Amino acid sequence: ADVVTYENKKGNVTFDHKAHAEKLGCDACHEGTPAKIAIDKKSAHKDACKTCHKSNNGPTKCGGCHIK
Ligand code: HEC
Ligand code: HEC
Ligand code: HEC
Repeated sequence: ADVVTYENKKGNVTFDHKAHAEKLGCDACHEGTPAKIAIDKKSAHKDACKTCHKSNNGPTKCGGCHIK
């Protein structure tokens, strides 16, 4: 899709898949080939979502992703 969300317990995490794609390229997330990714709590918080954004914008605590 162009937008997805992980409907997680906290507050659903929107991700403008398309946006990230056209803004960045593809490489950004899908090096070899896309076959899903399945970015969970661990991945997301560790080194996927909540690593990239550091140098781009400052979501300090939360809210950045979880719409809650
Ligand atoms: C990181 C911010 C991403 C960018 C940039 C792109 N994609 Fe992506 N993609 C990403 C995630 C986290 C997911 C998985 C969602 C899940 O359910 O696990 C995906 C998924 C895809 C898929 C699979 C869709 C499906 O029906 O399962 C495809 C085919 C895909 N992505 C392709 C794709 C392309 C072509 C992009 C660059 C041009 C692109 N993605 C960017 C994360 C990210
Ligand atoms: C984007 C950079 C994020 C920010 C900002 C925060 N979180 Fe997050 N979180 C994110 C994703 C993509 C996911 C995936 C959902 C999953 O469970 O795999 C998560 C997940 C969590 C979870 C687990 C929720 C569940 O349903 O089990 C927790 C407990 C969580 N996140 C907490 C949390 C808090 C407290 C934040 C501020 C400190 C926060 N998240 C920010 C993406 C992002
Ligand atoms: C680094 C290449 C990125 C990865 C990997 C992820 N995101 Fe991202 N995100 C990135 C940028 C450059 C931006 C800002 C775009 C702009 O126009 O300036 C964003 C923005 C978001 C947003 C909005 C946050 C805001 O500042 O308003 C969301 C909701 C978001 N990103 C979610 C998200 C998730 C959950 C990711 C892991 C699956 C993720 N992003 C990865 C760059 C990058």
